[PDB]
Amino acid sequence: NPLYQKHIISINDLSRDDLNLVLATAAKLKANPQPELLKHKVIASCFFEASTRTRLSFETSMHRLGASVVGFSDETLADTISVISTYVDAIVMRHPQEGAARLATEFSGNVPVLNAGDGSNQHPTQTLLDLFTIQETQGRLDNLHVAMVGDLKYPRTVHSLTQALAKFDGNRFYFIAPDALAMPQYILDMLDEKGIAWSLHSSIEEVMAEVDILYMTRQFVLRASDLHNAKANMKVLHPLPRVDEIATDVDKTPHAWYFQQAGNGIFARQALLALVLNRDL
Amino acid sequence: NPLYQKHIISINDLSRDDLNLVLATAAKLKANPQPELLKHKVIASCFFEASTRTRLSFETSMHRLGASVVGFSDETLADTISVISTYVDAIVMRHPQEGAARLATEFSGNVPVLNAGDGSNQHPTQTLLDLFTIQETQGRLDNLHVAMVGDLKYPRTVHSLTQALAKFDGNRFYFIAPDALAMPQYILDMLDEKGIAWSLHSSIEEVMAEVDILYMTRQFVLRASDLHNAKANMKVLHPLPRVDEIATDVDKTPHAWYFQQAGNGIFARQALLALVLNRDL
Amino acid sequence: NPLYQKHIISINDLSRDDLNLVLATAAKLKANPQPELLKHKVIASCFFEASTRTRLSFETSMHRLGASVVGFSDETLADTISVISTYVDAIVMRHPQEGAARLATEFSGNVPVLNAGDGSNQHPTQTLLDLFTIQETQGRLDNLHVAMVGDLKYPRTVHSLTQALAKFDGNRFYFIAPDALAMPQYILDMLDEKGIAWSLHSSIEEVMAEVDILYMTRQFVLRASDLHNAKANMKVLHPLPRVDEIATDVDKTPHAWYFQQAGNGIFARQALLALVLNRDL
Repeated sequence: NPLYQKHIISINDLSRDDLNLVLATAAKLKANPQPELLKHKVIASCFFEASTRTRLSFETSMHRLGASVVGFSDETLADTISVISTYVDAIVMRHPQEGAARLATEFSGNVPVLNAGDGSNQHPTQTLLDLFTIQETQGRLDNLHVAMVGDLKYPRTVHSLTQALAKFDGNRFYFIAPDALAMPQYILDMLDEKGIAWSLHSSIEEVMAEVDILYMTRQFVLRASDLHNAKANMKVLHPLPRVDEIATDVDKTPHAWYFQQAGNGIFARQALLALVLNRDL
Repeated sequence: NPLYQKHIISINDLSRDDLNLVLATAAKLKANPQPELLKHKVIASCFFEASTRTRLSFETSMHRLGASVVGFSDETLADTISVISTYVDAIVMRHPQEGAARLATEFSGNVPVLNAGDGSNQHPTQTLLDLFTIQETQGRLDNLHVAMVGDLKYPRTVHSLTQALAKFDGNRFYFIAPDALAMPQYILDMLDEKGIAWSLHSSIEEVMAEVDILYMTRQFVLRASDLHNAKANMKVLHPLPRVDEIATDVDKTPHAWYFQQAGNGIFARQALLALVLNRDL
Repeated sequence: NPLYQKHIISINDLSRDDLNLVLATAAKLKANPQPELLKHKVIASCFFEASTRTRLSFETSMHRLGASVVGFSDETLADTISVISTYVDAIVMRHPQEGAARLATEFSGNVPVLNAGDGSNQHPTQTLLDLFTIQETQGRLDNLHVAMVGDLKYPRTVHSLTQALAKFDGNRFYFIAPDALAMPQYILDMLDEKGIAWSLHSSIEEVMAEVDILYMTRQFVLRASDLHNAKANMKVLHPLPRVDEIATDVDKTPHAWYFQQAGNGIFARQALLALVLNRDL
């Protein structure tokens, strides 16, 4: 385990075999729970910025491993972290300002900080549950067709997911975005200087028949109507919440997988906690 | 156990032997606690509408059975329930809108929802602790005199309690209410088409000497002064909170039982949880 | 154990050997944790007045002893305590009004109340962690030089700490305060009618070379610059939060001990809980 007592601010600061080990740990915890693994551990859920579904999933992941939780669903932040790091074995925090988790690392001492949302920048466990659901549904993170639909400019979870998928071989991307919203040039360059296929589009039915994963973000409104030529294995993903970015008539379909996607966050965060605060596996 | 993995929205959707089994389970848990019964269970306390005494009693009931709690004391509600039902083993929820728990049932999947307050309509565990305290104080839920004083029009817990008491034999009711407030006609008809005694009144001392239970609701202000001709077994009940509906000079008396009544909610909710998420007893 | 099932409103209602037993229990729990000591115990963290660092430390102390926590980080208070005392084994409460904990004692029955902040008056566990850190750093609570700098008029934790230190022998105090702020006359009289040394001052470097403990409160701004003639064992203490009462350039120094001080609150509150809800040690 390379992650024992590691801070986790950015998923991009991670190797591909690190991702594979995290996903394997998550699958092992999904198969047979280990509810006393993190017994006698006390973790802080410090949601400076409220996020009740992220917080509920994180705390349920902690409780599945028999840990205890203290925190707040809400002086400098430096002093707050300096004090809290003397109570707990780990700090899980969400903060409305960018770089706040990396700042917390400098005063947390021998206590690892896990980023649950750092401004609207890093949110690694969301990308981890995304990758875990992709691997869980397709059995592989290699040789896959990944359509990404919506606002691909601002939500950096999309960029983190693309960078994680590029660390595996054989994938082809499809970017559906108006124009003002579009995958920034640096990820296109990251795929070019790594030799990976990708193509912009205007609508979803343009390549509906070819996609393995359809990842949507928060005009381009999806409907079950538009899933006639879908591959049987195809899965629809959404980090949530949704309104009518995905109309409710898609929930009934076999491709609707955003609720199972959100449920897999339990195992992503469970595996991350287990890797950080435990050596043996 | 007929209640294993059952939703509990309304107490009226329950047989009399169901009530007897719940009360027996509550008495058994009151006698010798079983603190590992619901070990490895994770329950959501989703108080969309704040209710800290109901929530504290519910969560203490969960912790008495060794369970773990995640939630919020506070996108559609449908998506919220759809996501949360993938984290937890049961959902205990209070919501300010009527029918919200029944709505949550349609997306909770294999996860039972327990209504902790659904608008100002159903609140089954309050009626359950009421019945449990009546059975605990009088040793029987049959052949009893039940005075019900105050606003008997709007709080539907009164109607649920009357319907539950009518499922047992031999009771006589006394309804003390101004005029604009009065037990709605449908419960009077429920008692008529079941042959049960009941009588309206204007004051409490009119039949103070005859009552076994004096249940008060939220001009008709009670005082210890008015308890001279009380039966020795008589018990005063109030779902709480009170102000001077019950003056403080009654707290000292042996008939004051609303605090023990509220304390019995621990065992009512403990028994309900044990019945839902466990088969063997 | 004289404290079994005792209310703890004021630290001044305590003997010196009581303090020594509490500190010994805290050191024993710091040495080898006893995480199942208060198993099957349920405690209420009733923070009527929000105090997230006091609350987080209290709840972490509860969880270190394997207890479970219910409460609120926020009808009369009398009825609230009367109801809550039927759920839980102990009540830890902070309330914005003076004497609220002593009031809660009158309705808590066989449930001990532990004061986590009673108005801006009593806050015994803060004084307990102060004494524990002094004993931990100097190895003794006797024959020590204690400088107390800042507003020594209003924060009654300073008065409680001075009264606790006066219950031991051989200490000399130094009071640094503007003029409008100054240690009230009654503590000066408490030291006079007990024969203990103390001296007022105008600045810190006046007796910087002689002090064992430098306790600061919430013009008199400290800097690392002013620690050249410090004793090697000297420790800087602050109940927190701080702004520039202690400039950040002191954090690096070996005398900075306010974060370790706050961390010792875990063990102070752990020991208090263990003493109250347990007989054997």
